[PDB]
Amino acid sequence: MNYTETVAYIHSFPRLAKDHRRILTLLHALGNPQQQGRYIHVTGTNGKSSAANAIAHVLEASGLTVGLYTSPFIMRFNERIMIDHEPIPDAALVNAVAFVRAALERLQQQQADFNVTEFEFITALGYWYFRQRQVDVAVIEVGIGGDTDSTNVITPVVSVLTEVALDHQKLLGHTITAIAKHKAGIIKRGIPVVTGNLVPDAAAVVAAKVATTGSQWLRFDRDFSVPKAKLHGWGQRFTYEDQDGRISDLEVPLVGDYQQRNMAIAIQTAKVYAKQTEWPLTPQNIRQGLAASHWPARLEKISDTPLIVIDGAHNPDGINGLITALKQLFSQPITVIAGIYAAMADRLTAAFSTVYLVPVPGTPRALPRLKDSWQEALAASLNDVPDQPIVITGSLYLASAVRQTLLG
Repeated sequence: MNYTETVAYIHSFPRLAKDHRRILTLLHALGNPQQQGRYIHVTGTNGKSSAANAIAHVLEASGLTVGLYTSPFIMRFNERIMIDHEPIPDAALVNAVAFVRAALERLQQQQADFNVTEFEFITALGYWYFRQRQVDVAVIEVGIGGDTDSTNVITPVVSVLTEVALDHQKLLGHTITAIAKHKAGIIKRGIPVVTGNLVPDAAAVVAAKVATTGSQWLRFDRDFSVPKAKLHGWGQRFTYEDQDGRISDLEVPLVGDYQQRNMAIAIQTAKVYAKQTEWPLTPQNIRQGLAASHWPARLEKISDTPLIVIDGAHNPDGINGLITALKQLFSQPITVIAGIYAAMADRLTAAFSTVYLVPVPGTPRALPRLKDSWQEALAASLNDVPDQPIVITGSLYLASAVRQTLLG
């Protein structure tokens, strides 16, 4: 197969009953790559990808070759599997798919109805690839939950649980407790866990879990915190504090109050990793990693003149926090192009001068200022008020579509 056929092959896999027996069968065929090397395992309802990316950036700065298995914000497949933030090259992906396919075919020869899910195939490929390339550590983001996730076939150096919230209600459960219990599944015996300042129900689950595992638990706003933080350019200046002291006036080109938490989680986790592996990590490394970090489609200013911002804010509270973020960035009238119901559009028209409502591209258009597409809304705003800034937001698929179009 070529690259195109290879990606299509990956997307062709069936969705099957949800234990890890299927993926473990495949990983066995691949020489159990998941049993070798080192891992940082990351889960949470929000902030999981943010934390994982930052952790990788920091460890990379410190001189480690770091694998990163993530949900990308660019919509190209290769972006899910990175080494030092370089996506797996097309040719490497072709060869890796071919190798895992051969394993799979060998298994289906001994067990006629053996198969895996798409996520299972990709996860097995990722673990294998990271071992092939001999990364020092792989930062592994859970797909969903933790407990029953395909990624949960490793013993990490440290586990991370950013936060537990309603969002992922569909699969995990109807309560904070039920969802927390799934997430807590990535906490392992004697292995430290770094968490956000969890809501009471989730904190109670983690406390009980760590009581059984004997894990050191480092908790945001208990063991580590961000005592100082403010807007500084298109990003923030902040101070990190933990049991070892302070790292003063760090900078991250990332806006959002909740990003302070994610970045502190990342710093703490990197520090734990380094300590557990006897590896040097300095304040300069941390500073550089955060300074060099890239955040596609997170209040990303992709153009200066005209001023165009793309953002993947989606959660009906990541949009009320988008409003407050935008108010911190801008004092002057702006246009908002929102690819999104009712309350959200009223919340936006009330906060901002001009608000255009558009379809999310590559999504079934349902039955609901209004414009036929983001391009038309953008063309309208630029025609009418060329110097007025434009923010495109409300979706993950829109921000990616806009990015691909305006940046290469």
